[PDB]
Amino acid sequence: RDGPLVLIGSGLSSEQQKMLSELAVILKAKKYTEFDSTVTHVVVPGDAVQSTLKCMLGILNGCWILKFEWVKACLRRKVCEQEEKYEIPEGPRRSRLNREQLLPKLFDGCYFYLWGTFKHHPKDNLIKLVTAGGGQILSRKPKSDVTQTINTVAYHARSDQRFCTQYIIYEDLCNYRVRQGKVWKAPSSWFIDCVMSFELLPL
Repeated sequence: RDGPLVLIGSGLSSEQQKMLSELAVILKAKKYTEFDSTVTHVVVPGDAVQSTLKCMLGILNGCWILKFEWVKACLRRKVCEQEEKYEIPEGPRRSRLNREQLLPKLFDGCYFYLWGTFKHHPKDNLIKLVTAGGGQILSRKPKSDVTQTINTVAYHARSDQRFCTQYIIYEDLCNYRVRQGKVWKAPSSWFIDCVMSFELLPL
């Protein structure tokens, strides 16, 4: 049997947030305001999925990512309603079936060096996401000592990305030869897009 649900809201209204907490006590579960691996459900306000850290952490966690009409229906009925109808399609579903099937994490076998400055999605956010996605953080800019001898494969790679698993992530002007050796150059937008689609996208 399942543990009690652990819910969280992302980009929710103030009313929607009151409504959500009213469900938690009714469904006899916790509601959180900060994301944790124990979170079962992430509720978004609309239908589009949000590029917030919580929604992203939830996708990598294989959580239900559901429209707010789910909470409405739950309060309306005072039951846990079945989630699929409210699930946000594409990446979140993909990720949840990956979790349910015990398949490896999105960035499994991959390594990431975060180069330069990050405004849009800060650096600490990126670190959290590489770690939540089963990826590893390179503390040094990859050149050719450890670089060739890294011999992992990436499950979610289609592709040279299967076995060239190291990434220099940038936001700033990075002129270039997208791959040199086992190391790719990729903008953070590519990384974010991977997470939102639950996909190791081609470069």
